[PDB]
Amino acid sequence: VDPTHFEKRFLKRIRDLGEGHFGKVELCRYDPEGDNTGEQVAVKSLKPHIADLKKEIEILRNLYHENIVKYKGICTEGIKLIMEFLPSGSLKEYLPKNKNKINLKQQLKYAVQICKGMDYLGSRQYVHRDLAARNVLVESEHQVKIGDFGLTKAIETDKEYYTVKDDRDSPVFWYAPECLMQSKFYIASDVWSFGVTLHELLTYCDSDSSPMALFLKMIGPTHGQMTVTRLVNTLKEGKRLPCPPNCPDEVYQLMRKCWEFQPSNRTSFQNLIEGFEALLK
Amino acid sequence: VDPTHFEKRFLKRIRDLGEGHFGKVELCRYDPEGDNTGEQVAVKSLKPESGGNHIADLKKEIEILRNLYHENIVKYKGICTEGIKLIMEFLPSGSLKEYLPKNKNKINLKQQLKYAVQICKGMDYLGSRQYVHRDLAARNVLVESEHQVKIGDFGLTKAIETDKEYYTVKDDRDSPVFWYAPECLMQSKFYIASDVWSFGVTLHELLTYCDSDSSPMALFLKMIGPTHGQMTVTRLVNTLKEGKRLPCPPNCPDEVYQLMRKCWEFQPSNRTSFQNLIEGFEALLK
Ligand SMILES: N#CC[C@]1(n2cc(C(N)=O)c(NC(=O)C3CC3)n2)CCN(Cc2ccc(-c3ccccc3)cc2)C[C@H]1F
Ligand SMILES: N#CC[C@]1(n2cc(C(N)=O)c(NC(=O)C3CC3)n2)CCN(Cc2ccc(-c3ccccc3)cc2)C[C@H]1F
Repeated sequence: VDPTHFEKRFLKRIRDLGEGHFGKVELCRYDPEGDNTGEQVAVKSLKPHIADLKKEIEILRNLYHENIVKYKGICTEGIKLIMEFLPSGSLKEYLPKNKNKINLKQQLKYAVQICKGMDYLGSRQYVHRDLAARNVLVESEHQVKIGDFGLTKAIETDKEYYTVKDDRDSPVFWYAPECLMQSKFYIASDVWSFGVTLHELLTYCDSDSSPMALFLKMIGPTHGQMTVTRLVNTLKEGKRLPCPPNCPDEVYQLMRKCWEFQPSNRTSFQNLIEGFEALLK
Repeated sequence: VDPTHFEKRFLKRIRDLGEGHFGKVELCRYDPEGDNTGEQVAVKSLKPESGGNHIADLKKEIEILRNLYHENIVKYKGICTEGIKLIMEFLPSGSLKEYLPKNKNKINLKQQLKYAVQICKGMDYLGSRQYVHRDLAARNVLVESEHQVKIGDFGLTKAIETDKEYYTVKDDRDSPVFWYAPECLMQSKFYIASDVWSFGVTLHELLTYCDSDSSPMALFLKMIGPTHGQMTVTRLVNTLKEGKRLPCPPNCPDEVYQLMRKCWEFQPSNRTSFQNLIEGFEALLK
């Protein structure tokens, strides 16, 4: 028996956790004993792309970090990715419900954990391209994990970026200028996405203060197919998301270094970890 | 009796000529005698909707066209008030988009260059009156006769303020991005030289007899990708930055293609003028 092989006949659907256009993530029970005592797992599968999900599987099987969601295995007929289930869900779900428990100190410790997960990923020569609050899972009050790698790409040795073609469905309000303007993704482009994710965490992921809501207030909600060129315009003019309410100026200044127009300027994840760790002393 | 006053009770709707998000142009017969001998007219009006004010903009459109008089600009006839309507002459040949694909055998390069000249004289007259058109495309160039075209729609036209070089726009929902200059796509600024860039695209259309498989949209999408959705425009700006342009139309002589390329200099300041284009074409026609 291979402990990473899940047989389809024992993988019982409970409900949907999420979807995109091409597939979904379901809560299942792997129940070989047929008595409802089996472990709960999160199962990623395609709608009736296959190559890309195989690639995603091979990336996560080989990532080992306490701030990256655990790979458990595969179900093969078509293929399914089996992951650990984190019943608290994402920061987008958990923060609005737990404001009274989660103070600034705990927000700064989630930020450090996200930076350590991201720095580990970058050390393996990967660019995530989708870092947002909806992709950061809560293991417990004290610990978060990056929970999805559906857009993750390898940077070739000697090169600094990966160029993307499949850019329909881009999370434009989290993207660095070089990503919007030229579809180039650097480690520095995840640093920019981390700054937006930090902004979300410090707003307790409220909908009315989302990066999208706030950017649309800046450029206009009408606009349509001109939305991204107007966004690049306002980033060009030097404008950024505003300081979250109640956020100390020195936390805001670490955030702002994620958002230097030029990738080569921007802070590293290691510098961010040292900046936050200084504020927690 | 005001001859520019059309009474609703005599304005008989025939069919739709065109539609936009907020309004339409319709073929009507103005038939006061009630025996179907009255004149056919093209009638611009708003869909019942309206709001962010379509009505104010349509009344501005009417005041712009009422006061334009040029043989290469469609004729104002009047208004109908009831939700106002803009009454214009009807040109049964329609736009270059309808007429050229049906008349390839009759319209040779000499006739194409004469049409180019007549659009440029129309446009030069509009720029002389301090207006920026912002929608110059073959679908907006009407055919009077095999020998004469007229600019037939002014729905986006704007006044450049005195002492100013451009107009900046805010409602850019529904922009004809494949006809737009870099300064238009990047910063929603519209110069006289922006209408020169749109003219170049319009010339390309005329030289391809408006075939749909050779349209500016069809050919740009083949360069950048028919995919892309919301990223289409930033990919287009990228393509233009890198110096790529619509290719020479089949059978187009290089000397005509060179006049078209001077329309498409990246900086507005480096583009040819309408009076330069007229001179260029007239040199080729001698
Ligand atoms: N991260 C995170 C968030 C997700 N998550 C994961 C868990 C978990 N492991 O416990 C979870 N836990 C809950 O919610 C607990 C409160 C109940 N949530 C995982 C992502 N999906 C979105 C999505 C869906 C499909 C595809 C896809 C599939 C195939 C091809 C191409 C794309 C991409 C992304 C959303 C969430 F399911
Ligand atoms: N030019 C030109 C082309 C048009 N045209 C005009 C004629 C004509 N005069 O004979 C015509 N003649 C034919 O076709 C002859 C073959 C049968 N065609 C005029 C433009 N519309 C498009 C359109 C429609 C509404 C609005 C609008 C309205 C209100 C608010 C906001 C927008 C904007 C643009 C398309 C054509 F009707």
